Amino acid sequence: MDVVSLDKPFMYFEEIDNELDYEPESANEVAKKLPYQGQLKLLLGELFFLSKLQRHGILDGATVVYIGSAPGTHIRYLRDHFYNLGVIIKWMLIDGRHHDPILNGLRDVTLVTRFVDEEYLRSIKKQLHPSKIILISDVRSPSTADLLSNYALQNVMISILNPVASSLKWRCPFPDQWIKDFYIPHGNKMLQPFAPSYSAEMRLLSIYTGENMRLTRVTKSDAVNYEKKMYYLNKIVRNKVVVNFDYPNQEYDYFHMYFMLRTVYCNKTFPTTKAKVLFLQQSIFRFLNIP
Amino acid sequence: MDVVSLDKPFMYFEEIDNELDYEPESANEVAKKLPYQGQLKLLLGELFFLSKLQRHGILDGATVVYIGSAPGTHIRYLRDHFYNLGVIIKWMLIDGRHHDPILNGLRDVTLVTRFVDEEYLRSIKKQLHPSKIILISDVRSPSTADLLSNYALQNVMISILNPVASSLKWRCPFPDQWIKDFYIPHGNKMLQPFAPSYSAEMRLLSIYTGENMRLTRVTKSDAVNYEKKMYYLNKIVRNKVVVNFDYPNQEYDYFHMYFMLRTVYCNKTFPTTKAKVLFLQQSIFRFLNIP
Ligand SMILES: Nc1ncnc2c1ncn2[C@@H]1O[C@H](CSCC[C@H](N)C(=O)O)[C@@H](O)[C@H]1O
Ligand SMILES: Nc1ncnc2c1ncn2[C@@H]1O[C@H](CSCC[C@H](N)C(=O)O)[C@@H](O)[C@H]1O
Repeated sequence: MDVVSLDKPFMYFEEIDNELDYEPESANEVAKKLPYQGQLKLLLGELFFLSKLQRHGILDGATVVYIGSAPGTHIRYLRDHFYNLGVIIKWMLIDGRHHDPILNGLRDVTLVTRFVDEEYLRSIKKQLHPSKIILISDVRSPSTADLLSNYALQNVMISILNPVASSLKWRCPFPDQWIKDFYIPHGNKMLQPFAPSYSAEMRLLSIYTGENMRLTRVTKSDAVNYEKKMYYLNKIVRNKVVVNFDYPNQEYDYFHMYFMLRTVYCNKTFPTTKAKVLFLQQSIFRFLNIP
Repeated sequence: MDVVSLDKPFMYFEEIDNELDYEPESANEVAKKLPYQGQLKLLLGELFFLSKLQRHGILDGATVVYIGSAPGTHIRYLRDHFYNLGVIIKWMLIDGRHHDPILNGLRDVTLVTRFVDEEYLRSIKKQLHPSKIILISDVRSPSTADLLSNYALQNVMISILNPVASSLKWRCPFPDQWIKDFYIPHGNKMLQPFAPSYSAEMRLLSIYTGENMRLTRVTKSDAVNYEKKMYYLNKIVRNKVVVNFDYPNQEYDYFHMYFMLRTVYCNKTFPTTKAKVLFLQQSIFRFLNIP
């Protein structure tokens, strides 16, 4: 068995302290081990992000504009969680695909069947006015050409919507398929437990102070680094059994999940962080129908 | 006579401490009092900007990419000034219009007859590589639609060229002709002596540290402010005779010119800042054929 003792898990990209040459043979390995693992991946990251905003006092009273939300099954859990905590939030879920019917019938959640373009963003901005906007983007087109186009749309989302905070899908194109250098908003590169086995995707979390917008250039050399750091994390780290982690499941991803979940606010009072987390995890898995 | 005593002049937009309701009748007033005043305006601002870069040690060894350079008569003075100071610089002047023949025959200056588009910027970036680039933009299309398009081109200039510093033409569209909010690079809003009588134009000076690019949103309310602060500066301030300014010319613009020129480096040693400035001004006016 592949055992190890860890203090904490890697929460952000910058923490990854080692790298490995990407082995293309990894692409043929099993990408997922849990049913609805993708909803789980999204749920934890977004619970993590939104709890932070709550902590900074910027969630309550906001309208969460989630673009690329469908099916959005896990979103029903997020909505219930904050709704039950007394946080006042309006959700606007926009995708050209259809949402899970469990999202219907909630006055606080508006489902829109539209593929957004810059012009549409302008109209919803004029229509949301003057509410404070929290943007979450998970739009998906593959090619580096597709990615760049997505990143370009996401930056137009921030410039038109002018949100107070944002969570953006972020996977750097592969160096061997480099097309051109580009800019992404500055933010924390949140790592994702339960991402596919060899995924290099993270979520870019940003909070917007002032009227400034800070971007950061991404070059092919950055792309080489992303590839090697993420390959190391996936191949080595995520394959560790954290034996000094006293928890029903000691696999790295649960250890990593524990650290995100410990930051979540509950109404119920618990005697230990461990009890809260077990509770939140049980709750999350039951909701998603994960054994 | 309209007299006053001033400590220093307003060097940056942010210093303007008062405002006036823009009077549209000002548009019918004499825009210029000196021959070749526009070359003078550009020369001082660019001498000011480039001297700063020299002071920060980032001029020497750079390639100055000046887009919207034609005719560029005053540019010959700038080139000679740094060339004679021993600073090593290559100039690349690009405009679809023709340059003043005084710019020909200098190995350190390349004249290009091309209207730049994003693609061309990409090719000159690949061709300048790996030199450090200093961008100066003075491109001109009028309409707010024209302006926005210019500002959009200028931001693509910075993103593709990825310069170490930049001077950009910057005049905020009028609030009554607002089309949409937009982003300009963050920088110092350098005020311009000898600008037309009621011009609201300034130069955006920026130095790029790290791989980050900071932008700033400009709204209609910002546009209202720009209009009133600049109107106050033009109507009131620029019309003052700074009587406690002991100089052959005490008009505000010469007082303002003095402060930019005092920052310029000369080979000749002078006993007072006043002697250096008189010298630089005499020199500049002789070069431009201004009496
Ligand atoms: N312009 C656009 N506007 C809206 N959604 C878009 C988009 N382009 C692609 N997408 C959407 O991006 C999605 C990526 S899959 C998103 C999964 C979703 N976040 C979840 O919680 O289940 C797809 O549903 C796709 O239709
Ligand atoms: N895409 C573009 N590329 C190059 N120059 C451009 C441009 N669009 C407009 N311009 C140029 O912008 C100029 C504005 S006038 C510039 C004056 C010049 N800076 C001087 O020192 O004399 C015009 O010569 C015009 O042809």
